[PDB]
Amino acid sequence: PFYDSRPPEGWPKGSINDMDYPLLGSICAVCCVFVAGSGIWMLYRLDLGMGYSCKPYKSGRAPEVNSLSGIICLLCGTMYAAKSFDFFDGGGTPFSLNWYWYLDYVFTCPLLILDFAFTLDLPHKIRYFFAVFLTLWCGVAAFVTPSAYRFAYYALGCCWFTPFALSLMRHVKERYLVYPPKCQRWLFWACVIFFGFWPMFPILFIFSWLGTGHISQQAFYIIHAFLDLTCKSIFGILMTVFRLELEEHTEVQGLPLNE
Amino acid sequence: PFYDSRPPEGWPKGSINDMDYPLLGSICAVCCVFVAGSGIWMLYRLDLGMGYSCKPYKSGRAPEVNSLSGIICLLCGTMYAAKSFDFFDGGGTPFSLNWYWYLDYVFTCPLLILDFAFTLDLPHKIRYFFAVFLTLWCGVAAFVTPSAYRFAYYALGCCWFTPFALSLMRHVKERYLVYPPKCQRWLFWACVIFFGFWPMFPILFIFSWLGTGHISQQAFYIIHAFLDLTCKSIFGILMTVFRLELEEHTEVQGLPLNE
Amino acid sequence: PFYDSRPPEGWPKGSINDMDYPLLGSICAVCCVFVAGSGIWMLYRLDLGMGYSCKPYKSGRAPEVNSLSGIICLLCGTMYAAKSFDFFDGGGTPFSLNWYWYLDYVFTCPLLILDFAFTLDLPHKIRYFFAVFLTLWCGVAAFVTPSAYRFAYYALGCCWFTPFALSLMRHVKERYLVYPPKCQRWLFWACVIFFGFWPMFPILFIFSWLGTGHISQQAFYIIHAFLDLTCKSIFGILMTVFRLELEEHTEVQGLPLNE
Ligand SMILES: *C/C=C(C)/C=C/C=C(C)/C=C/C1=C(C)CCCC1(C)C
Ligand SMILES: *C/C=C(C)/C=C/C=C(C)/C=C/C1=C(C)CCCC1(C)C
Ligand SMILES: *C/C=C(C)/C=C/C=C(C)/C=C/C1=C(C)CCCC1(C)C
Ligand SMILES: [K+]
Ligand SMILES: [K+]
Ligand SMILES: [K+]
Ligand SMILES: [K+]
Ligand SMILES: [K+]
Ligand SMILES: [K+]
Ligand SMILES: [K+]
Ligand SMILES: [K+]
Ligand SMILES: [K+]
Ligand SMILES: [K+]
Ligand SMILES: [K+]
Ligand SMILES: [K+]
Ligand SMILES: [K+]
Ligand SMILES: [K+]
Ligand SMILES: [K+]
Repeated sequence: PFYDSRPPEGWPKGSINDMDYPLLGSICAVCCVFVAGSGIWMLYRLDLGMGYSCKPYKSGRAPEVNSLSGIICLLCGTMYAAKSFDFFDGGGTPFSLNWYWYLDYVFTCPLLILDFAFTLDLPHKIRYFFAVFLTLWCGVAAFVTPSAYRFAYYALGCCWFTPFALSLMRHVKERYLVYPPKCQRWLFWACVIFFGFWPMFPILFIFSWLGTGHISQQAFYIIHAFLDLTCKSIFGILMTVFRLELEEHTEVQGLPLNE
Repeated sequence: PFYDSRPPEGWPKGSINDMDYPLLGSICAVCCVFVAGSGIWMLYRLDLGMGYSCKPYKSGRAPEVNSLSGIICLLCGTMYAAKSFDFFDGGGTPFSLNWYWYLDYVFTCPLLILDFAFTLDLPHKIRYFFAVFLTLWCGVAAFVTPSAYRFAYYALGCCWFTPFALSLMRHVKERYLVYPPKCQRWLFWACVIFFGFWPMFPILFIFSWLGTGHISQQAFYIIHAFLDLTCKSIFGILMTVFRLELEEHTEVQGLPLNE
Repeated sequence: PFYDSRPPEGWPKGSINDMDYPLLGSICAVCCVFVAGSGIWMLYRLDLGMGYSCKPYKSGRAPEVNSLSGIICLLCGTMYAAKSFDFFDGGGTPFSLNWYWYLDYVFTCPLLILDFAFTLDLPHKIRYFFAVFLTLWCGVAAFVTPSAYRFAYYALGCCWFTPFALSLMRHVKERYLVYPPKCQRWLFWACVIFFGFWPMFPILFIFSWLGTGHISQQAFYIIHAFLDLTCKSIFGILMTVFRLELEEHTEVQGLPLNE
């Protein structure tokens, strides 16, 4: 979708693309390594077996949806490797995963909510998937729109995230009482990460360079690198641990849920 | 995928983009509101229960594929909100869902045929999905190609829609005798909308500005807004009512199908 | 995603796009016809019945995943029809499926590995799908990157294909002993095509115009046309024949597998 490119003399001084590119490339490389390693660990732990006792799967293989967390983390890590390649080249690279904001998210976050719904057996998985998909596409549209109508696109996204976040929460509550306290301990932190950091993105939009202008694009890249390290890597680790505790309770010990 | 933009002095007079943009923006906003409200109603009615008696679901949740109609309608409504944003900005907006014809359809219509197949238990759901996908991509290619080879792409699309429409019809007939007359009443109008309005798009191509030149791009936008009002909103409402009648016959009353 | 176009005077002499376009268009048309016909034959044979005796399906329809091979072949054939349209127009066509290398593959090869996993009941189908997806996107990034960092993207792809190919092979071996010798005969040639021709693409990258410079873009197009003739058409035919033999062994004759 690219039309712009880095000028032969470099990015104009004072522009939003006049950024510390070696630093952002190093940060993206570190994030890539961490998130890819976390996803590899989640996949390996899932293949180890059910629960903390590593009870072998009856079919000999893990459920396919259970590998969503590791796949999302590895995909995010490879996206961050591409981002580091783009940043180390000075930005404006033909295959830039940094240029179009939230364009890389339309692959990870719908999958992330799908994994969250599959782990918690949340209803309307397709509805949540498409809600997150449309919210992220509204964000991409707002970030590529140079006029005031971007705040319309933002608002359109806010017309999707506000109900979805209000719906999911309620549904999550209906599941929260079902699970044992040991699994509830990890579910609490997964929900904290979700309902605390997902709302951060729309708030960070307001104070970005296309909002009040308080956060620059470089600071935006750093903040979103930390957010992806939290929203994908740490959230996936917490989902893996919650799944291990649930399998230990229900499959290893044979105990029923509080439903 | 964008390269062109609205010239600083505006669209050249007499060009295909010299269009009544406030009117098209208002039409797109009205279509967005109507289709999004219809999709919200479909999802709410699906969550109400099975059939006209609103019999509660045994699992407590509706089937995931049953929410396809409302999801398609909400996605189309948000696409039309984006279209109204693009039109009210004067067109040629970086995130324009109006520029590339049938590009927005590659998300709605494959899902639409998937929903139709799931509701009627039609065979080869993946085959129909990919047939519609390839037909719409051939249409996008024909609309972005400025040479005569666009009529090749159009022909390629006609090499996909003609068999598919001839196949689906036959398969639909095999299902039409299965359902009771009350459900057949809604199935008749759903099939009327399908086999009447889906062929309209290739016919409208012939008389468009890249065909015979009788229908301008503004008139094309209005006609396709009405078509999406019929093909997505009304067709989804008819699918919801047919599903309600089928659930009343088979689940509420326990009566069997005529198979 | 297009920004470049064929210059009004034509492609500059000596450039990578100064190619024999009538010849490439004819080759692409022949490949389109062959692959589309092969996919049509696979779908028709699948609809005929299970095994060589054409035992009717109990549900009256073939499994949906069983039609993946024919769908992939038909999609590749239509992509090659579009490629022939682009080449016959002189290249640089707005909807060019030839410009961005491996961009058309991100639709066929993830589906190809999905079909291979479904036919052989290979574990971690989603993992293999996403591994191939990310490998192909790394290839697209390497082919659109003009700097040395393309060899980074290539390396990133080599960081995905090398484990996946090493994993799938092992998993394939676990399935190879399960199947009878008659099905093993077709599985051997399917695995030969896979593990011989899939590694060819990264090797062909090294000697292409963005590598050592020994293979031109025209020769690359011809070689990849033959590869798609082998990797999609012949591999799909071998999958269809292996499925027929497996259904004859297990469904027609009722014999069990060697598991
Ligand atoms: C790892 C990345 C994650 C979890 C990204 C999440 C993204 C969102 C919650 C998106 C938020 C937006 C909307 C609420 C509308 C306005 C635009 C966005 C993209 C900031
Ligand atoms: C709500 C939108 C709908 C139902 C769109 C349907 C689209 C088609 C039936 C597409 C038709 C085309 C072909 C038959 C080939 C030539 C190009 C098209 C896109 C006009
Ligand atoms: C019909 C097309 C097929 C089977 C294509 C297969 C593609 C690959 C095995 C891709 C290979 C690549 C990597 C190993 C990384 C470097 C870039 C590629 C695209 C050459
Ligand atoms: K799961
Ligand atoms: K996992
Ligand atoms: K990007
Ligand atoms: K970005
Ligand atoms: K940017
Ligand atoms: K349905
Ligand atoms: K619905
Ligand atoms: K568009
Ligand atoms: K349009
Ligand atoms: K246009
Ligand atoms: K299969
Ligand atoms: K097949
Ligand atoms: K292409
Ligand atoms: K190509
Ligand atoms: K090229």
